[PDB]
Amino acid sequence: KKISGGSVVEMQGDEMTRIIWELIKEKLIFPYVELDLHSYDLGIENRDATNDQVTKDAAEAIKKHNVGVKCATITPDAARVEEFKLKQMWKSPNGTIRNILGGTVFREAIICKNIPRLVSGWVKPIIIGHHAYGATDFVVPGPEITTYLVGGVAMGMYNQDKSIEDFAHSSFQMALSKGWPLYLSTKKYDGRFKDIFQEIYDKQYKSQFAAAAIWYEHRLIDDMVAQAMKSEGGFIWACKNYVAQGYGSLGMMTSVLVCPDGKTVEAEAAHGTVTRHYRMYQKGQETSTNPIASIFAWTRGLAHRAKLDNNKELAFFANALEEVSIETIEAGFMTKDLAACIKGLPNVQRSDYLNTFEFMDKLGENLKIKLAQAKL
Amino acid sequence: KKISGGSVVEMQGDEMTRIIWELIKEKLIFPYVELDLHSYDLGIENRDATNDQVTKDAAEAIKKHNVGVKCATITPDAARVEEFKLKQMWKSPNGTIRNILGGTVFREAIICKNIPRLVSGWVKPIIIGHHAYGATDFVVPGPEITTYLVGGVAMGMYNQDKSIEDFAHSSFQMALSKGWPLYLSTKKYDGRFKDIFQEIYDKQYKSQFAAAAIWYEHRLIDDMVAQAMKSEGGFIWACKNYVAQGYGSLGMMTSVLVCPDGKTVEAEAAHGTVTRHYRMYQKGQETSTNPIASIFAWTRGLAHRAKLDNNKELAFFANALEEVSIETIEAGFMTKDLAACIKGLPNVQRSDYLNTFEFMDKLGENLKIKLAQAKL
Ligand SMILES: *OP(=O)(O)O[C@@H]1[C@H](O)[C@@H](COP(=O)(O)OP(=O)(O)OC[C@H]2O[C@@H](N3C=CCC(C(N)=O)=C3)[C@H](O)[C@@H]2O)O[C@H]1n1cnc2c(N)ncnc21
Ligand SMILES: *OP(=O)(O)O[C@@H]1[C@H](O)[C@@H](COP(=O)(O)OP(=O)(O)OC[C@H]2O[C@@H](N3C=CCC(C(N)=O)=C3)[C@H](O)[C@@H]2O)O[C@H]1n1cnc2c(N)ncnc21
Ligand SMILES: O=C(O)C[C@H]1CCN(c2ccc(C(=O)N[C@@H]3[C@@H]4C[C@@H]5C[C@H]3C[C@@](O)(C5)C4)c(SC3CCCCC3)n2)C1
Ligand SMILES: O=C(O)C[C@H]1CCN(c2ccc(C(=O)N[C@@H]3[C@@H]4C[C@@H]5C[C@H]3C[C@@](O)(C5)C4)c(SC3CCCCC3)n2)C1
Repeated sequence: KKISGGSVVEMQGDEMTRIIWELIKEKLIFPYVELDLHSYDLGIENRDATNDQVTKDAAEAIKKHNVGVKCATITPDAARVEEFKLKQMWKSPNGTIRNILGGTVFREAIICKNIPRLVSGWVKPIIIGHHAYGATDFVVPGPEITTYLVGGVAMGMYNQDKSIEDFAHSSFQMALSKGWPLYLSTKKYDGRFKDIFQEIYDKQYKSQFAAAAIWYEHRLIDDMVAQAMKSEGGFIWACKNYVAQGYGSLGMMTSVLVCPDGKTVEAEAAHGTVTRHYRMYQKGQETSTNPIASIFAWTRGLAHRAKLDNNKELAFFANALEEVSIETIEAGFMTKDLAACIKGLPNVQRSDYLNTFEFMDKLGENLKIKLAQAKL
Repeated sequence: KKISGGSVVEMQGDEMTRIIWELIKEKLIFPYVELDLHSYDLGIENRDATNDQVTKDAAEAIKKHNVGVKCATITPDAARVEEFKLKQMWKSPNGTIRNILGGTVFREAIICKNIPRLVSGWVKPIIIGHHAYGATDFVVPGPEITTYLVGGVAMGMYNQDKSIEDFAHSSFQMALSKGWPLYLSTKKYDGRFKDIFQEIYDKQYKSQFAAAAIWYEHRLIDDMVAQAMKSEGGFIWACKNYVAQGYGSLGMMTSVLVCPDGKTVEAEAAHGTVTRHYRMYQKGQETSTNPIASIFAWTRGLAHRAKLDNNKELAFFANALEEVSIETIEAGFMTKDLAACIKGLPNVQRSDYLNTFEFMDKLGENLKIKLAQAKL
């Protein structure tokens, strides 16, 4: 009999990540877990038909059930307005959900031994989160802020303390959850971030970090980058300042929005819908899309659900699926992007990787085997 | 007979870098070059005695003679106010000179084959410059900028176009001088930097870069860092945003303030006075201070002087001194910081490095040999 999963808020996406989403739901989750799934179709067509209301409804559902799992959606531009005949250029769903829930988005890459990383010395995962908004910029033609005194360009921003307290609480809750030490990086206004972090830490998180064998320290980003390059990793990085690019493969990058209460979490893939692979999929050409980010979104969601419900079966299942993914990649079975991470894209042959459906089938067989091995 | 050097503005410093400054002047420069040296003693005692006027006078002298060579000075704090009984906590001389002259400071590390760098893939020098100021920050107790609308913390900044044009001109003049491609990194207000750089480039620097076999491109800093880590180097990096730390040894780091006109240049060591080594020097203990940054400040100053005067002898001499330094370090003779860069500080023995005066004597012998080898 399947595990009793619980209440999970599902958010369906677009294009290739939508295909991968249904594949993961049918091959890795539903055959073994029975969920109270609150499905919200965040497709661009459904978003346009409901005037982007389904995104608000889904965010409220995450606020109610404390667990959300999101697929990659389309942030529309003008070309997207033409492609789907949209009634408007809708806002980013991630920004709407992040604004309704609050908290902080944390990104982490999945580590495999045979997949080279940006720095060889890195051994343990490095989780990175940034302070979101939730600032006025105008141009001065020719020759104050209230009252202080400030052609060219003038911009003035205001940041409430509530956002600093939410960022601090989210960082501390994340560090307590993962069990890694927390480091804050900054660069007069920045003098308040350090004092608020230190006060909330000393008053509400000192004995918790001490019991968790972790700690919190403050750094300058100039020191944080250099020290991070010459370290083994294994830490949470709260970055200040005011997607990704080329720091590894995007199929291994995962994202988790964490609310300051420490109970509401949204997991999703850090990459996008992977549009090019979807264009090759529509014409019927062979694709090789990496499903690790979405799978780990599901396993992070089920993991936090198990933590909230104290469901040991669900936690063991999510951890088991993560282990199946990492072990499958380490055994030599991977998509084309990882083989390109190993041998380099020019030297990549067809025998060096599996396509999308072959890799999903491999993960299905290996997950079935590992779950069958749990016979005590 | 000595070379006719020309007019050079000298700025004497403090403590260990002052000792090294006199050593370099007596061992590597004066025996071979006859300079119209406009010496300005920027010592903390002389700065305090003249109410920091000697810094202004020196900066004006650099503005007149287009060439400046500066030693490391002391930026005083409270402890420095007590140490020298200062009449005031004087401002940074580098900021005063940089404000009087304008331009942009560019930092570059000296490369040696046996001295490991932060990334193994780096082969060619990476020069990095930032946009200086030359912004109001206040606290809001409880519940606009003119007129646009903006407890907490509020800050408002204003940046004229003249600073953007000076930063652009200085970056283009630097890229033309060194012969490396220029890359600008940014992150609404930032939309003007790109347009000003592109306009000044297309109207005043296109055929110059084309003739110099270089080019200019715009990047996002998120892409600039990742792409820079997976490149061989050899470029100028104009960084926007709004000393060093641990990106190598500070004894190999050099700084050059470049005015937008492309004719006025100030060279100095990127590191500070190295106070600890001076404390070991006062007690009579053996020290091992790296003189490469100050030597390369002198050779950069003499190099720009030779370029302004079309003095081929002076340029050949400065380049010869740089070659003597790099070749001497590559031959196995170095200070303790470089030996620590090789074998690691715990595994560093006394036989792995030379002290300060031994290294200066070695550079004297090798420079004498190379200059004697120039017998055609
Ligand atoms: O072919 P190759 O592997 O070189 O290139 C692929 C892929 O094309 C590229 C990035 O694709 P991407 O979807 O990550 O980003 P992009 O296509 O520019 O944006 C497309 C689409 O995604 C929406 N986003 C963006 C970010 C997150 C997000 C969300 N809702 O959470 C939505 C944008 O709005 C836009 O409409 O890199 C290669 N790539 C990326 N990921 C890959 C995987 N998993 N497997 C293989 N290659 C992958
Ligand atoms: O002993 P070890 O090699 O580990 O440490 C030395 C040195 O102590 C340390 C940095 O010394 P520093 O002078 O670079 O920076 P610091 O001592 O913190 O500041 C001292 C003094 O310098 C003035 N500055 C600062 C920056 C530039 C500057 C200027 N006017 O241009 C002035 C400050 O105001 C302050 O009063 O790192 C090691 N180190 C640095 N440089 C070394 C060399 N050349 N050789 C060997 N070790 C060196
Ligand atoms: O030539 C050498 O071998 C030594 C040089 C090479 C690199 N270097 C410095 C010297 C100084 C710096 C440096 O100051 N980095 C800062 C920049 C870039 C980012 C990190 C820091 C804060 C920030 O706000 C963002 C501004 C750097 S940044 C480095 C570039 C390469 C990729 C990682 C980030 N690099 C000194
Ligand atoms: O776990 C892995 O193997 C993949 C992770 C590890 C590193 N990583 C990312 C993923 C994303 C980023 C990243 O977004 N870097 C930006 C930060 C830090 C600085 C560079 C960029 C602009 C900036 O303003 C300054 C803000 C980074 S920064 C990197 C950290 C390590 C030293 C060099 C600079 N790193 C993805």
